[PDB]
Amino acid sequence: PIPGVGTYDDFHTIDWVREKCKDRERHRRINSKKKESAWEMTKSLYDAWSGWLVVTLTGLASGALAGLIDIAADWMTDLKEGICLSALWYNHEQCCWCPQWKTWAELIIGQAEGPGSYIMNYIMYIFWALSFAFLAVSLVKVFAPYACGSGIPEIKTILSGFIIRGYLGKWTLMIKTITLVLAVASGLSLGKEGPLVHVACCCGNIFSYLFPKYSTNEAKKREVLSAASAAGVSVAFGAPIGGVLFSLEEVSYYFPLKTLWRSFFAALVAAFVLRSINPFGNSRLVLFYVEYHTPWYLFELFPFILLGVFGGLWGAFFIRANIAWCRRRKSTKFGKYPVLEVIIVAAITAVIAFPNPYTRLNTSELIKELFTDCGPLESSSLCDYRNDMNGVYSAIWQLCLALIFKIIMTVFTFGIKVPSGLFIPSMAIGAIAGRIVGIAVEQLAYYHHDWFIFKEWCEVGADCITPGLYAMVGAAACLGGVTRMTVSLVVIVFELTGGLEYIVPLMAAVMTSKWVGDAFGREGIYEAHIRLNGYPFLDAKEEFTHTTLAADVMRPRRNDPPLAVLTQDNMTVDDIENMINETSYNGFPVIMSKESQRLVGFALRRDLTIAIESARKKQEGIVGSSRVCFAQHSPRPLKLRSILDMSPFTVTDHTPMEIVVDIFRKLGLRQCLVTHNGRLLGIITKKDILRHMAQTANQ
Amino acid sequence: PIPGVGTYDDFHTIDWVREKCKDRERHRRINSKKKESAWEMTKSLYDAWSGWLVVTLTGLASGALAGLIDIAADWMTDLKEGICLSALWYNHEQCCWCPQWKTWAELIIGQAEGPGSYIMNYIMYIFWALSFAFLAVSLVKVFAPYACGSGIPEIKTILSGFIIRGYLGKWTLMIKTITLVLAVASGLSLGKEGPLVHVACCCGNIFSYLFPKYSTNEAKKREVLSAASAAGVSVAFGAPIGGVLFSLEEVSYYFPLKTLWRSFFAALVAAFVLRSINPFGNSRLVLFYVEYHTPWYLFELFPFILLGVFGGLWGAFFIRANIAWCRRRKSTKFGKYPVLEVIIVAAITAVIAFPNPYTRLNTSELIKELFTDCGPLESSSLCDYRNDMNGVYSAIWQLCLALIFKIIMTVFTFGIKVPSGLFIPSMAIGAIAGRIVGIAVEQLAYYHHDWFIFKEWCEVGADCITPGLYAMVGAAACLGGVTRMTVSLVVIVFELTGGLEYIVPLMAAVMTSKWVGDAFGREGIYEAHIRLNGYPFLDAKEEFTHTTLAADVMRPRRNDPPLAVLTQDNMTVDDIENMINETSYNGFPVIMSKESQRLVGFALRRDLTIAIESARKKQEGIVGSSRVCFAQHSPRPLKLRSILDMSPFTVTDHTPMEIVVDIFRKLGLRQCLVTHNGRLLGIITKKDILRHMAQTANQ
Ligand SMILES: CC(C)CCC[C@@H](C)[C@H]1CC[C@H]2[C@@H]3CC=C4C[C@@H](O)CC[C@]4(C)[C@H]3CC[C@]12C
Ligand SMILES: CC(C)CCC[C@@H](C)[C@H]1CC[C@H]2[C@@H]3CC=C4C[C@@H](O)CC[C@]4(C)[C@H]3CC[C@]12C
Ligand SMILES: CC(C)CCC[C@@H](C)[C@H]1CC[C@H]2[C@@H]3CC=C4C[C@@H](O)CC[C@]4(C)[C@H]3CC[C@]12C
Ligand SMILES: CC(C)CCC[C@@H](C)[C@H]1CC[C@H]2[C@@H]3CC=C4C[C@@H](O)CC[C@]4(C)[C@H]3CC[C@]12C
Ligand SMILES: [Cl-]
Ligand SMILES: [Cl-]
Ligand SMILES: [Cl-]
Ligand SMILES: [Cl-]
Repeated sequence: PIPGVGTYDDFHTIDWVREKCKDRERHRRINSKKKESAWEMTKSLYDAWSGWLVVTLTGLASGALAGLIDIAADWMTDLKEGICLSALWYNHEQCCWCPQWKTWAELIIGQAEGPGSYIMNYIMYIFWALSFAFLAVSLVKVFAPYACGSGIPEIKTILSGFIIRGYLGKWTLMIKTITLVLAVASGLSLGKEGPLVHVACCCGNIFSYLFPKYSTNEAKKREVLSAASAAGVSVAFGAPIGGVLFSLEEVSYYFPLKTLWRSFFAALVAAFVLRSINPFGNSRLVLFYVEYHTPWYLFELFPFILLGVFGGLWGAFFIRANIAWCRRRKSTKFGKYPVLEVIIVAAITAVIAFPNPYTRLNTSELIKELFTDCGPLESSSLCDYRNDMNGVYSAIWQLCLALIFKIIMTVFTFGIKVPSGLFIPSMAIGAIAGRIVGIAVEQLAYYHHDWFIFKEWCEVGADCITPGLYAMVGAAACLGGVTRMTVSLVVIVFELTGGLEYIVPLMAAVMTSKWVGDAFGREGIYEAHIRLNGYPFLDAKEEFTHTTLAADVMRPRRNDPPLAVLTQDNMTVDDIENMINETSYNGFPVIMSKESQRLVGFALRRDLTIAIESARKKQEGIVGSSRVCFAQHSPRPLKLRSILDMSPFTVTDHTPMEIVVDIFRKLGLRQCLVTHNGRLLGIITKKDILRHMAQTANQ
Repeated sequence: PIPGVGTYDDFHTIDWVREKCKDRERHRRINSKKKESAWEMTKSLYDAWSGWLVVTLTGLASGALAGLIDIAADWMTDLKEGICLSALWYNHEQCCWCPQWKTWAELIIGQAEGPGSYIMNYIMYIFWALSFAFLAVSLVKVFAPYACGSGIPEIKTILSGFIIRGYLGKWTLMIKTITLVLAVASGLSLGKEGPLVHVACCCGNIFSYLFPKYSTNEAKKREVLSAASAAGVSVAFGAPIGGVLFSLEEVSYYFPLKTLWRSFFAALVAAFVLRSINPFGNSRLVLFYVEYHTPWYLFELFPFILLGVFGGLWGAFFIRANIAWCRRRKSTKFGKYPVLEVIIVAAITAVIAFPNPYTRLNTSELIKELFTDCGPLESSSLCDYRNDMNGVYSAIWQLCLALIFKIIMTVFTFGIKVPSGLFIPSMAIGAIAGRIVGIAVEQLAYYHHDWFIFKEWCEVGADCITPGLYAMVGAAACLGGVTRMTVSLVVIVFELTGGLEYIVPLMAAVMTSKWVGDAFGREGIYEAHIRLNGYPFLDAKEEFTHTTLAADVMRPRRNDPPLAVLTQDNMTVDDIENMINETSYNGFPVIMSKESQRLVGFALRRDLTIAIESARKKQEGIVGSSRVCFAQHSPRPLKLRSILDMSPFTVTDHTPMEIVVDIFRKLGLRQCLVTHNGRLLGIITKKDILRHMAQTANQ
């Protein structure tokens, strides 16, 4: 057809059936081309390998970017505490891997220990946090506004067919890559693991621009984006299987069979890239590499389930809190000052985090410490009480304070105009809760070994209880409660920790949290953010009442004027242009005759206008007076049959709306023409269905 | 409607849309019921938990049955070599865990070592193999003919909507459980891992009857069956994640999001049940628990890729060979003697297996030995050469003979009328090939360490090459080549071996095999067997030519007589009964009037006859003369509007058949009514689509 036909405007959903049709047509054209010449055969071979090439490129880019982001974030976070003068590039761990590393008090005051030294370290920590937060927020605001947030909700919307031009562009990729490091260094209650999914998706789109097959077709690009998201999760947690599971379960609306293996290969490639730079570019959580000698016991499930509950409860709170706060940001005036809000939040976070050791420590390092088990070699404060008796109260008090601080700050941190992730904060909260619960259980076992359960399961005076396992279970429970992921979450946690023996516990806790979350609402944080942003997302959970019928959702209805229709013949180009300008319809039905109202096809408004303009430019005399004939082949009438869709999806008025919604979800229909007695009556658009579902939810 | 309405006959596909509609109606009824009484609330709570209960029951039963089958198979297989008189229940390993265990030569001849002892052991081995094979085949033939084969192809067909009454019944479960042990003990080239999926599916189907929700609805039962298949794979390989991946990728036509977590929970429950009885009921492959000290090196990929190629090639051969042989069994007279064929095949297998040590050893134990690495503690013959220099030729010769014997015997073993699995033979062939390749690579490294690759990657005089990893890679490659599974296979292998370091190699090899297999055909062994059996399976790969249109596939066509249709009114019950008897159509369209040909609905033949008979019994005077009115409410006309489907799926004649196939696959439509100019013209049934695809394939 005319060039530009089939293209989609910004902020508009795609029609998956049409995309598959163009993909099939292009495949047929290439199949016929091969026989023509050997160069055509080579081009077809390249096209067949285009999927492998694009997924490999996306995985390589995701791994490299994840490594660079990890290294830069670690160095910048260590920069707050001090500086390694001997090796400026080296961070605190590398500097001491110490006299070379000097705290800011040593740099300025000259005294490593003292009230003035502590005060100066406090001010410098706050100043560095503020500087990093301000730089991040300014960079997002100036260059790439889309770089803010995790991006998982927008990726979910896009993979459902939605289009957000510039979200996965080069500008967003670069700005998000820099701002993730800046925000993580700032000490805000956020993580970079989730946003790596968006980073990988941006890389995948950029590489898809290279291959004509994926660039031309939106559905193919969305499969590439699903593979990219799998690779992003893999690099985030070193969980390629977990990444594939997340892609299938969370972000991929449609997950064909081949896309599974493509995503797995991309994730493995990205993980291998990270491993090649190991351990420089691998987060210490990704390199947890720790095991618990004592196998988990059946009675320990009861605490784990409890943790599960807590997780769910916390999620039920967080989804209710953050959303509300976010809604206020969208409704109140404080959302008009993103830079000021970010700076203030960073200031409060640093101010309350510096006094407490756990909060001051970087969140990923705190999660690592909590997951690590206690032992004679370990000198962590958490184990001090175990060394003292076998102060527990002081450690528990500090851990509870850190838990409360993290819980309160994550609500006000998620949603701000900087790249923020919820995975790391949720894992930290759950890990602190699990560490507290495990410490309590160990103390109960040691003090009350006379109990038959403790005596039978654990030998008298034996450290059967491992706080690290409890912390891992709590982190998984909190993540399940907030995100509502069930299997992908468990596999990701297992791959991050490497402990298969603890698969059964984790799952259990996760499920409990999920169920508890479902008690207060079946919508996850990502889904809630999708709804808050107003994106056109249709989900399987959403459903219509049985009484609802297609006639109810028909666009023309009663109050609205008669729906715009196009006669096949006897219509001028000026008439089509006037109809295009008058109405904002995604497309117009085309009928045999005005009186007959017999559906002939459905011509997209964009395609109609593009074809009319291209014909005007190509052929002289088309001043709008010439007629347009949608039928198959002086006036020189314009032919618009090519743009016309000859087999639009048709449903009856008496059809239940549940079947219509199922058709829309399975086939990804942009619109469906409701016809009565063989004649056109109305159109039900995905926008209309989404509007009706939103109205039902608001009720 | 009338009782029995909506039920499906045997060997008939189900309509997923209708199943979902009845599920929604039942859910609405229960939702309204809860408010009526507290007992209704408790019933609704039970119904909501019915999925968890059914999946838990399926997992428990699958784990218990897998453990029992493993124990019985191990004991029976050891029975062939000899007997433990001191403890008859104990097998060879348990007896020596030796003087207590006595070979049949000791029992009869009285001499443990001697030419007569070897001869007698040979005869007793053959006799036990024949006895077990005869008992297995007779048990399948007499009680449960469906117990034969792996059952994965039939489960694939069933999960696509097909109905095979009795396949998942109690008789099949019991007979298959006994016959799997009998066949595995017989020494035939088959495994019990794959068939365990069918066992789990039978357990799930049996348990579904307890819960009304799953028993009443076929689609719900099929989700339970998907969870059951995941649990079966989990027990087979101790790979719950691999089990879920297999369920999603191989057997589940539709995999809703909730079914993912349900399958994961069922698999974990079954694996935990196996672990509780550990190590008695766990196959030694499931308890491989072995690691390779030397990490895999990049150059070792080149052998692995080579192994991949071999795998694919072997698969391409096997699918072409076995199918052909299987086809001969269906076409020739030797398929009329299943007992004789089974006995003869067992005789040849035992005769050629006894002389060679690897073949005589049980296939699972041979796979374990091949996967295990060589070391000073190990006394295996495979490592003898390594001890001698560091006879290799003798070990390689024996391994090659075992490879050829297994490859030839698996072709004639798969498809016989006994429970047989392809997973274990495929892994055995691949493991033997990988062990040979790894031995060759190690010998090259030791002899030619001067090579820059070997010297750089491996220190001079260092055993960097690990034959166990090569054997694992070869097993994965062969399994990928024959089954064509990509991600589930890799995850299953990883969980079976427990080595996450070797995910990248495995995948690589698997990929190569798949690609190589795709060079000789894109249909796997299960798909090829589905096609051979003639089951009505529609796959995404199958597609129609662009020129094909709905009118081409319309049932009435030209030569065929006018399609049967039912007038809404003015028709007698005798007329409907006569139409039912005359035609074998799944259902009849109902129209406003004969002349108008305006589609009103679609009434299933089964529903029509059931409603007519039930009305005749319920109401007197219905002797066939009374008229039937399909319209909404002395003659006392019968009302058949309830059975009538008021919103049948309708498509246009000029529609491309590719869109029709996509609609059928996504929505699982039993039939689609092709209407032209608002009037009914024909029907395209899933049977018609499958027939057209089969015709295209035959060409
Ligand atoms: C267009 C995009 C996909 C290209 C991205 C290429 C990236 C992944 C490349 C560029 C430079 C590469 C690195 C260059 C050097 C080394 C040192 C070597 O001992 C291990 C691999 C390692 C660490 C490479 C890893 C992969 C790497 C980071
Ligand atoms: C926002 C981020 C990217 C900016 C990072 C810049 C950092 C590394 C810069 C900014 C200010 C710098 C310090 C400024 C002054 C001095 C005193 C000198 O005698 C030693 C180096 C030292 C202590 C510098 C170390 C590096 C430093 C901390
Ligand atoms: C209706 C179906 C699902 C019920 C199946 C129940 C099965 C799974 C039950 C019945 C008997 C049970 C066993 C009974 C005793 C023991 C010993 C204990 O130290 C470990 C668990 C173990 C080994 C149990 C495992 C589970 C088991 C095998
Ligand atoms: C098909 C399968 C299930 C049948 C299993 C039955 C097996 C275990 C039976 C059949 C024949 C039996 C043997 C027959 C005779 C004797 C001699 C006696 O002095 C010791 C026991 C011994 C050696 C028996 C051991 C058990 C035995 C091997
Ligand atoms: Cl994160
Ligand atoms: Cl996130
Ligand atoms: Cl098997
Ligand atoms: Cl099998």
